[PDB]
Amino acid sequence: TFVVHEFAKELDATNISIDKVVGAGEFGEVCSGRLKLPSKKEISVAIKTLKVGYTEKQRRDFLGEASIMGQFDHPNIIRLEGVVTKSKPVMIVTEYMENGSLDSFLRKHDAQFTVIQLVGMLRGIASGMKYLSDMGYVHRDLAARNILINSNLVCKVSDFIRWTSPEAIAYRKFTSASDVWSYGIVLWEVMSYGERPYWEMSNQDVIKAVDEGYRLPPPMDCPAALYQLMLDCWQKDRNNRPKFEQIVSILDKLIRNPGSLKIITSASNLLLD
Repeated sequence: TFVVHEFAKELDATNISIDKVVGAGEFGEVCSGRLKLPSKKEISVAIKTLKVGYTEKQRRDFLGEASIMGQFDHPNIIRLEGVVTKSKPVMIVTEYMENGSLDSFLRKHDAQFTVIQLVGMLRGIASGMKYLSDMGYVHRDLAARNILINSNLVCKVSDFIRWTSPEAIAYRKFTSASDVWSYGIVLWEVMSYGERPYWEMSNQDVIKAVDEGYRLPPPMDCPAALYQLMLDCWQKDRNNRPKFEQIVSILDKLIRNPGSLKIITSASNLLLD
């Protein structure tokens, strides 16, 4: 069950080296480097720093991420290596993911992966979400931009209206079933190679169209089984959406029977139901 020092290792800064500054982040700089583990193994890591002259609120909000991430240990959830708090700048050190955010990565590779490669990505995301939901953690911001992808194309959940379920928009009813709605949107994003859900529709229209029963259309050459899975994730009644365990099983069956993916749906305009 989901509930800083309790869930995060205090790293010795002598074991951390920086070799690339990526850019600015919400609370400070973002870079990558190397971490020397206690066993002397050396690994690549992502490193995030807290800005000089931080406020106490900023420190709390920044480190709060580690207090959440550190509770999870799963191959499809970004791993927290630890934090540095006893020296400044304060740091969060996480799993290095060579290929960055999934949405941006897919946009660079439009139509260049096999369907089975895409399904593997999606199965990883679903497995990570099955564990988060098993822990009682509702992510609330599941989106391809918050999925990271490594050198072997393994996708992992990160970040601890377009993606939000209708009931969560209407009255802040956030549950694991609203995360399943979001997963359906991620499924569409992946099969669309990182197209923006609902493009640049007015937010009021995204809300109204979805409420009226309109859904994102099938991505080009989308397997029928995968578009149906999207529609299932987007059931108006949250009790009728699949659980994450069911999503993982559905995708595992498609991987086991790749021929099933050859059945292509029939089917920038939304489709009613």
